[PDB]
Amino acid sequence: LIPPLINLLMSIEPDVIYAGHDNTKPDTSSSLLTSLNQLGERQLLSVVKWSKSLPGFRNLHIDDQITLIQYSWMSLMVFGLGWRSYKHVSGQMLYFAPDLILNEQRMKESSFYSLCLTMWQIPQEFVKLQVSQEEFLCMKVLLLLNTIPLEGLRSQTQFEEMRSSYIRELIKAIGLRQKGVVSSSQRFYQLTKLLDNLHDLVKQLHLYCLNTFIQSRALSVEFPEMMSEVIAAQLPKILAGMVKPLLFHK
Ligand SMILES: CC#C[C@]1(O)CC[C@H]2[C@@H]3CCC4=CC(=O)CCC4=C3[C@@H](c3ccc(N(C)C)cc3)C[C@@]21C
Repeated sequence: LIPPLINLLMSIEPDVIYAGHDNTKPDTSSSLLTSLNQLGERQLLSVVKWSKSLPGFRNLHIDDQITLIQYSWMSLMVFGLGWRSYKHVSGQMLYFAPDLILNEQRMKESSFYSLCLTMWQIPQEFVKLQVSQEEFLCMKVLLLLNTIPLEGLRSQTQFEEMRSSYIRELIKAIGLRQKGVVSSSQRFYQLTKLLDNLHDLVKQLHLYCLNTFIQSRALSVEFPEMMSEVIAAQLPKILAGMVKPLLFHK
């Protein structure tokens, strides 16, 4: 049977979130980017709500909670994007939302095709590894807990304990299907290596995002309130490498 913490994690998953995109008009660079920003805002609010229900998180200092959300939102959103694409469209479209689905042809006409291909890697890897929902749910918590300040957190002890607890839960999630010590240990390496590899992909997304933000007036792209502050609050520092990415492997 499924371990209770994994069961809890499934129960607190956000519901389906819509972009509010107007699909009756043809795509433009500005319209797509704006819908993506609107969806991002909605997904951020959803991440905040999720975090409030996430066992352990509310007991970290409030400053730490804010920092970890500010550090991890891009990772959580692209990982989510990968999951939805894998589950709803067999990994073969980018499933941003039910009203914002980009098949490859739409990607090619997006104006940011290379960015789409970079993002599209994640669901193709989920297809390759056949990631289970239980593994996904645990890995997603670890992404929230995958970067800390250079000086550490205020609730560092509690953070280490919480992070270690979700790593132990990932190991149980793996043990649900992959039986055999060799397979299970290899599976842990592969899934944790995937999380390590996400740091680099996410850096490309952070740069694109920051450039788009700076040039938002010229490009006629709107950035909502919570998006503007999470970017204001940490993106340059993160891009500069003035934080500590946590790696599972050297
Ligand atoms: C085209 C394009 C583009 C981007 O600027 C770069 C990565 C995109 C990100 C991917 C991963 C991603 C997955 C989603 O499901 C929603 C949106 C999303 C984005 C976009 C985004 C926009 C604003 C925010 N805020 C308000 C915090 C969050 C995410 C658009 C992003 C950043």
